[PDB]
Amino acid sequence: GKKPVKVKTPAGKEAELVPEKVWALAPKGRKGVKIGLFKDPETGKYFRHKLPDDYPI
DNA sequence: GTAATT
DNA sequence: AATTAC
Repeated sequence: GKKPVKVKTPAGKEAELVPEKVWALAPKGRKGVKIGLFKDPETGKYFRHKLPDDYPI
């Protein structure tokens, strides 16, 4: 989990954050998505957010 | 619901 | 429970 991602925080804001952890979330038979774990700087809360389909895992 | 992750 | 989207 290295390169920053443009994400929409729960607080409301657009923000360029670096995920703590990234991984692929896909069922058998389907493409699924890539997901990042992030900490909202506005609140310290944790939240998850889709990554672009070519974000490196 | 399913997939992983925490 | 949440993430996405099929």
